[PDB]
Amino acid sequence: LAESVTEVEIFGKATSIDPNTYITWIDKYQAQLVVLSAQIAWSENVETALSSMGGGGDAAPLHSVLSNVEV
Repeated sequence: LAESVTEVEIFGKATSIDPNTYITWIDKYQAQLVVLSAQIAWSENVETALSSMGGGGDAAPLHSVLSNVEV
């Protein structure tokens, strides 16, 4: 879980993910672990975006998180 989270942080905090490296990461770790790493990365990204959004809607990274999820 530690290693998969380490890789999935690099995956999440990026745009236009290369399918080859993503598929290699998926194959490397177990299904349970892949899903758990995705959940951890998304939760931490949303928490960071909300913390940076303390003032309000100004400089919203939530749109960036949604864009990464769509990608």
